[PDB]
Amino acid sequence: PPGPPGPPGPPGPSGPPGPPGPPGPPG
Amino acid sequence: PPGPPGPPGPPGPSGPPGPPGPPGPPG
Amino acid sequence: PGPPGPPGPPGPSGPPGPPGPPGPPG
Repeated sequence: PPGPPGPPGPPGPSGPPGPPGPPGPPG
Repeated sequence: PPGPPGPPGPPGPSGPPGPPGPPGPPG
Repeated sequence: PGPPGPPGPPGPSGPPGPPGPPGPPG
């Protein structure tokens, strides 16, 4: 018979960068 | 005999977006 | 000798991305 399934793969890539922060306050 | 284990699985999903950046500098 | 087992399952999700850049100036 076939062997058992292999183990899980490695973790995936890092996610994308977050968005820019909010504007600084007006002068 | 049972065969050997299978190969490792594929890489997982990409991770989630990062957090927003900090506020910009004041005007 | 038996055949190999199937591939394993997908791995974990990757870690979060880096923070975004600072926002625009006021």
